[PDB]
Amino acid sequence: SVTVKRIIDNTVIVPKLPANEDPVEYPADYFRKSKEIPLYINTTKSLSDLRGYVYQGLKSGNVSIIHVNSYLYGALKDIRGKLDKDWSSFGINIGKAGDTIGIFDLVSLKALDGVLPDGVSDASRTSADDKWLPLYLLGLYRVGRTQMPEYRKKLMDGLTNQCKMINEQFEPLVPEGRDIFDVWGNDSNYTKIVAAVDMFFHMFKKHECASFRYGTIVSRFKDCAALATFGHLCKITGMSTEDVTTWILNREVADEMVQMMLPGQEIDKADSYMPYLIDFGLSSKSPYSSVKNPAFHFWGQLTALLLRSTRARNARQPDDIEYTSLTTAGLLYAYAVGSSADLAQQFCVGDNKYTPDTTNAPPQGRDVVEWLGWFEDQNRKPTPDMMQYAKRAVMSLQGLREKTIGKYAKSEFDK
Amino acid sequence: SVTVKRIIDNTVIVPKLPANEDPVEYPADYFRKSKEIPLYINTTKSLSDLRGYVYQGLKSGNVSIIHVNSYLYGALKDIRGKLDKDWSSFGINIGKAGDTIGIFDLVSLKALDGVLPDGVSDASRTSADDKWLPLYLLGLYRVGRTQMPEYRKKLMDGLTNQCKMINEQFEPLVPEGRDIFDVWGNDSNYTKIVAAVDMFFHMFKKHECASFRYGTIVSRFKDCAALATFGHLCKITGMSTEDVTTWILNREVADEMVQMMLPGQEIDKADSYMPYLIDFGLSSKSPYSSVKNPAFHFWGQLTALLLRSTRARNARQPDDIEYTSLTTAGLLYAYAVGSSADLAQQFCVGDNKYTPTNAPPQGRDVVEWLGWFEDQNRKPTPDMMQYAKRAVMSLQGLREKTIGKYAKSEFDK
Amino acid sequence: QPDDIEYTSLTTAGLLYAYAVGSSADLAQQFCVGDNKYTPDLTTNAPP
Repeated sequence: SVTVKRIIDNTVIVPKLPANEDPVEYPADYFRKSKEIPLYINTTKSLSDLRGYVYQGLKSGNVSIIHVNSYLYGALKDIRGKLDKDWSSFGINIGKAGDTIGIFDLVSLKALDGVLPDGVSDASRTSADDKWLPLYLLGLYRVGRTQMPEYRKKLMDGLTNQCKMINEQFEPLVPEGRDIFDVWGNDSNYTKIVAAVDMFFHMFKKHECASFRYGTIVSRFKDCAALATFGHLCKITGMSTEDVTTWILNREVADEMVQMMLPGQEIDKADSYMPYLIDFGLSSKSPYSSVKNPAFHFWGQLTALLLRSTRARNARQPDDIEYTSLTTAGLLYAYAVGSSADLAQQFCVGDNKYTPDTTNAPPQGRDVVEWLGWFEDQNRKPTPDMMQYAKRAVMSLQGLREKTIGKYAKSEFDK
Repeated sequence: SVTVKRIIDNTVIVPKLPANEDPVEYPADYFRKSKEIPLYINTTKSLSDLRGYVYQGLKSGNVSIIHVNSYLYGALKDIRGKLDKDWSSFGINIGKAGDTIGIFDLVSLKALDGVLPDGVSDASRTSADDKWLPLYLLGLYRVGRTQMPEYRKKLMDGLTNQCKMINEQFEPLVPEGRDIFDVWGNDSNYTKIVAAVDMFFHMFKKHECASFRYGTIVSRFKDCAALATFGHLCKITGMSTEDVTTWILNREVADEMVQMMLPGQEIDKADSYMPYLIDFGLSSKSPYSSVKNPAFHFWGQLTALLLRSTRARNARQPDDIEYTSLTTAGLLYAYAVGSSADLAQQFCVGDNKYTPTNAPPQGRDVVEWLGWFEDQNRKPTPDMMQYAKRAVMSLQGLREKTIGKYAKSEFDK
Repeated sequence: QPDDIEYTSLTTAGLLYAYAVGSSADLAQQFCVGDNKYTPDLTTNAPP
């Protein structure tokens, strides 16, 4: 496929397309250059004054992100954390034996010197600090991650969660639409703070202030949707990771799987930095995102949907992928899973069932080789029975949004 | 077919139709004439006064493009640019080793004479230079490239991104209708500035000020849609560029492909001047546009649509092309792709599967499918028609003069 | 639609022309990798 020639005059043409770099960056290949994650907390002046600063700035206005970062660092300086065993990730050792480490046992440094109001603000606020205020500041990130009218349904939960022995009220009053607090999303240090909180309370689940997670939790495995869909597919098919891996039937999905399964990334590790590669600034292009795993994402989510997944209903449909081939492959996989029920006796009273007791018929189990041979014998085209199965699977799905794989599947198999 | 004669009296008639000039202009044949791109910045006096100039001009319905160009030049003095390797394009050497080159290392010159207001304007605004003002000025360019109520859905991008670490808000006067900032597109120097910024930050993605892309990115590969559709077709079929090339079945599509694939244009190079041939004034008629490649555009987008493409739904339908022949070719191609699934085992546990009348061929080879089409007396089968039917039916709200509307009207009846 | 012309005759002629063009697609391989399509090959009533 090197030389292509126009035949009418016997000339050579060179087909070529614009380049696309934007390469993925692995978390492991980041600590190989630097050994620390810099968290720049600019103004470390007066913890009590920052409380009033942020309180008055949030009540309608433009509250500085530097102020809230300094306040969060000051208020979340609880060095509470008895280590159960050892804690090490990507070579960086953050804990041994029974250490009493804290949330900010990650690198901290000092930036700039610029501040706004100068000095002691309003000594109007009382303690009540580490009780709710940080929870609010961190939940605004979770509220900022969206854009549809879910924001006013997700900010209600927030105000209801700050009543844990506190019971206060609200603060700002202007709609979202990415204008007010959404600037915090693009701040490296703010996202670093949220990721540190989430990781710390992921280790110390039984800690009093683990409630702070319900708002920072959207940071864990951020831009790692493809990995979550792989796990979801394993759960939905009930097959092992190795069998599901063997059921990949398209070259590009195999490429994306190999890319996601790079061996030295600690993706299966319990408490690692990997889930926060984006917010900690470890990577600029997530290798586990759905944007970098389009074929795999589409294939897996479609297969899951054919197996009655409720998450797949609203999954986005990527662009620039082999729709026809991916859909036929997923159809074969889903039909194989949905025709070969597991079904085996588990308990008995001394009375067990042993299972050793027409032509165009689907293979016995869930083996890739037999089903591939059966598809070969089926002129490489889906049978009426699998097509009717897909129809039964997609029909009676109400209210599907546009550009989702659910609408795609219903339009494809329900006519 | 040289001589044609009326047979009733044996006289010679010479059929001829009006000419069509507008030949394509390649980026290479621009550096074949000149070796530089001149960026004319007329006035070079007072950066702070330009700051106040642009603010006061923006709060009202009047502001000179020359003033905003000069302000952009002054405020975008980012000479920050540690070169990783070398940077050379179309013979022009723009960087070697580890040089710290800048944005305007694309030649600058000084223009004419006229300026508007008096020296010191309003000294009200300060330190608003390298934070947001250029971002706003540059995003207004992408906002002007439109005519339907997409602009008021596109200005949200501006106010929402100019509030990021800056936090500003409203400022325009009249909504749209080709009146306010949509004129800036017609200034050669402004478009040159936008293209230079986009190219610079396409090289230096990890730069402090990469956000400036949110308005100039619409300049990259401007009027190069046909290349994008070729790439999209490769992505949708999963085929190589060579196989997709081999599936071209019409003379005019082959001509347009040959024209688009001219070898010395650096179209596949990472950081070239080619993607900005229009805004840099390298070409006045892009050889990679869809208007100059109508047949190819129609064929590729139609095939993509039959292959479940979501963007192809809204592709414009060109005029003055062989609709019927192109449609038969696209139908054959899409039917080949959609009936012959890839499907091959990728992983194993030491246990692999070896895979070796008037029925569709086995694979995706052009020769076999053409032979099968010959065996079908060159007309699409009922099964191919039903495939197209299933593909086009259940298509919602498609606008007029798009290839989606054409395909649904053609195959759903 | 002009007036004072042979609507029936002109329409039958145009129908024949358009049907000929639209039923006989051009369709011929243009590029290859050394592998071209050889076109060798209803004899009674059937469109040419």
